[PDB]
Amino acid sequence: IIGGEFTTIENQPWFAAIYRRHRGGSVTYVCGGSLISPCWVISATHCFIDYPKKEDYIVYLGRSRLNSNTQGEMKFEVENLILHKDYSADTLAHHNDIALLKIRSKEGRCAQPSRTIQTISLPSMYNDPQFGTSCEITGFGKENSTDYLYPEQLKMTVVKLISHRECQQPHYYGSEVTTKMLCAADPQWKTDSCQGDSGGPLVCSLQGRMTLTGIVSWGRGCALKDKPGVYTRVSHFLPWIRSHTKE
Ligand SMILES: NCCOc1c(Cl)cc(C(=O)O)cc1Cl
Repeated sequence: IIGGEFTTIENQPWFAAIYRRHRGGSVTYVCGGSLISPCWVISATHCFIDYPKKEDYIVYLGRSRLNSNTQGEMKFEVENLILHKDYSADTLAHHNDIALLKIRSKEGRCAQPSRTIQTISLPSMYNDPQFGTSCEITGFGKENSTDYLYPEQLKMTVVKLISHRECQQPHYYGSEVTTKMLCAADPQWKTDSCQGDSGGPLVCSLQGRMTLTGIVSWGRGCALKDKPGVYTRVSHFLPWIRSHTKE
């Protein structure tokens, strides 16, 4: 996250921190994710497509710091790693950039809700806030494009939804942005998602209720004028979500 503020998991209790274990034993941060039910975290396919082996992953919930422990945090393995069959990446755009991680403790259980661990609601079918709506993003992503390390503390910021018409101007992203994606940005171009924020939530208060409207997906640079953050439009993937979380 460029700009915004440091935050704690109690403010974003659906946030999931997703790591990968390497041969040798080192663990690196991969991407964010969001708990949508006790057994399920939703994230982005581009995060996993080069290393699709579920055994390589570690998922934390209730965690506020990148490489240290938080009281009440819970650690999970990935029981099933579901990537979208139709995922693709062009020069800039990722398409169908959505993944599901079925999580379980070492004891075989799903998450236990607490004050620092909670599910976030899915939107209803094609139900998105109007452009101009303020929504929040959360992640451990870069604070500046020049950074090579991620922040140690979780961050959040607020961005506004940008119309498709605005986002599809040739000097924005033209027709690379599709109907299955949402753009969001800062009107003054000072705050944004950045590398490392992928997979994490874009949350909007929708009909008075906190809703997973988007998933951090792609963009050109970070907090660059005329280049909004691009998000998987969750409400266009409900059948996919439902079918893979059924069985
Ligand atoms: N400012 C939105 C674009 O931020 C990024 C970047 Cl710089 C890289 C990646 C990546 O996949 O490396 C993803 C996002 Cl959302």
